[PDB]
Amino acid sequence: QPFAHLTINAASIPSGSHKVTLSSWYHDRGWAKISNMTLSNGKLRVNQDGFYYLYANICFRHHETSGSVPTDYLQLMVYVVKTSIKIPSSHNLMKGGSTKNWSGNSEFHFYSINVGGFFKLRAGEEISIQVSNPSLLDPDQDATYFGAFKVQDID
Amino acid sequence: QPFAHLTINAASIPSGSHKVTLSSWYHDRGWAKISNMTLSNGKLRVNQDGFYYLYANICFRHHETSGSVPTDYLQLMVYVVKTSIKIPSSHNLMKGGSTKNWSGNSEFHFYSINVGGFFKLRAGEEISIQVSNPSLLDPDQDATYFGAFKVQDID
Amino acid sequence: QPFAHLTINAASIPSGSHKVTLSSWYHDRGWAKISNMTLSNGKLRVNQDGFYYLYANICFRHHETSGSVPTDYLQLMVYVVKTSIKIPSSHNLMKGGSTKNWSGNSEFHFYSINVGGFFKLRAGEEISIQVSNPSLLDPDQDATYFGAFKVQDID
Repeated sequence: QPFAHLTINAASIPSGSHKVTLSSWYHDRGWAKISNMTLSNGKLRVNQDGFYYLYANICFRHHETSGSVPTDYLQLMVYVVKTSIKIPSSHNLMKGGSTKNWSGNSEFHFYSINVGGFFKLRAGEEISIQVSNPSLLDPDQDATYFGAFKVQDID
Repeated sequence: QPFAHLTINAASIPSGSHKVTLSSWYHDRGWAKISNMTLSNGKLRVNQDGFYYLYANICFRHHETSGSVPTDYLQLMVYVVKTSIKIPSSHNLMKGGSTKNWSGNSEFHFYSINVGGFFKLRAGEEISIQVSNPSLLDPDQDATYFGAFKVQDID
Repeated sequence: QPFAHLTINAASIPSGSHKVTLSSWYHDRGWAKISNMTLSNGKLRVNQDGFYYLYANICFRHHETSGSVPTDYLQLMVYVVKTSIKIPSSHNLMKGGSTKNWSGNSEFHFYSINVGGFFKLRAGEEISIQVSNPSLLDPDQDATYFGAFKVQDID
């Protein structure tokens, strides 16, 4: 059946704090795997109609070593958006995150966000991840990832 | 099969820090959907025996614009409860949240909670959502919601 | 079909700001259930090949009355590690948590982490839960737990 568990590809990540779309994932190394669905530039396309469970885990971390956060109070957000090739429309399925104060002398800072839900998806619909502060992302495969798996055929 | 994904219905929502129940959800608009189960005043009633995966996502936001938090350090909590007929006692299945300090001249504030789990549910049982500070809820369907779906037939 | 939903057993728990493995769980009392898979010292061992959805929920809490906090900035982390019989070496599957400041003041402090994912598991593999500051764990079964359940046969 259709499913996917993609892990962050640190090698490519735009610096900044702007809400961006992460488009570098692995589908073969470690826990990364993908059956049926295809991965097109960080976009997880659906090739089979059905009701899937979509989930994402995003880890953020700051180490004084890397320098200092670009702002005392910052927004650590994750957005699970859905697009389509058949239609240029865009939609948010899930949102999660929180504003966190990483100002000070605390040597280390960390914060993760989880999010999931049951959704109805049509072949052609694409799923992508949007986050803020992508420079603060934890690159480990067990820290940052998102995926999906079909539960039952569509009505 | 049986499943459900319900999105918060802001129009019908009170206030106060005390832990209240959310009885206003959609089941037809946008991602809101429901199959088999029934939506009775925020009480998702089961209509079939089996193992369901129960999940919920509650977003919270605030801006000093509205003065300051009720109590400097406030508690943002979500409780997934199941009220059964074979003995009408409110039972807690899952709990998540945290204490945050949004008081004082502050910027915008946001924080989300996600909870989920595998459970055994007998036809007739009802699932509801209880939260504190419901006045700080995020109305968007991609921020506040909850649901469930059948995984495998029961023993 | 295989599946499990383990709740914390507050009975046997040490104390210390170090990453330790939790080896005390229930599989009968309340929501605690386990099918096929076995529970051996907090090590959920798989007895059937396949794709399972692994998840966990950990609640942390502290009240000023219980004394004083280990420091200022403490790490509340959770780890869903997998150990192979072929090689007891530890592999992280999922990670979550955050660095929280519970010093200074405030009556109560609470914070939960949630993490979930879809994984490929071979029979004889063991899934365990590691956390930091286990002395701050919330003993209630709806506040601390972790489970697993098969979604589809393996390739």
